[PDB]
Amino acid sequence: KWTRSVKVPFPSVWHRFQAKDLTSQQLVWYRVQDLPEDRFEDAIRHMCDYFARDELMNQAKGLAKDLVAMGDVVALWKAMLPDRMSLVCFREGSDEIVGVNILDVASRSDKDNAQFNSAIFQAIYDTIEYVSHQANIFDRYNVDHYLNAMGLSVDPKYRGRGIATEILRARIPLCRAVGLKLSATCFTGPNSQTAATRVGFQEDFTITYGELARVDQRFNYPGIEENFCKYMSLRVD
Repeated sequence: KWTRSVKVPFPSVWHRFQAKDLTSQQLVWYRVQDLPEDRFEDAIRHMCDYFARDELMNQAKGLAKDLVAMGDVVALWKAMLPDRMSLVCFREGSDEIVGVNILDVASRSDKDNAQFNSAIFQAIYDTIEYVSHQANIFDRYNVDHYLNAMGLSVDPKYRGRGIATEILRARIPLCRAVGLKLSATCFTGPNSQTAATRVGFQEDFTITYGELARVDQRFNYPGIEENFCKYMSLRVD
């Protein structure tokens, strides 16, 4: 089982960038860094407040109003956080979470047969897993591990600033530091796909939610049937 070495500084700052401040025409500095343990719950809440509400698949399934499905995704995130790989964005001058990306390491031996309480999250999970399996990352790149993710959340009052892009860009030094060659992720909506593209991720596999529903009845996403679900990969180093 892959583990992050304790010799890598923690928490480390991985990336810094300038973007529009909350109000003005003025730039300000932001950073992307390791998520400190004492901000774990804050991160979880941020994920519930925004990502759960706004991301395409979740919205199409009504996830944010469903307590059992929310309990599923939160259980998952909470299992992932102790790997110490998750990333958070702060604006210089403020301790408030701007964005967060819950990350872990996918390994060749993983069965990914996770079982959840809600039909809703089981369907989301199994959909991503189907897409991941079609992506065939381990054999395609001849690797045993890659940096994966289960959601990138950005506070709406900071959107339009390129924050998602920069949070993804931070994967590059993080992977170099922990010795991973590759990150891959299922990007579920148009702007997240745009962000990943701008960082240099390549499309591994793409398929509409309509087509996914033709693959398996459970993979039904009311209202986003023509949108694409894309597995995308980035070689670092």
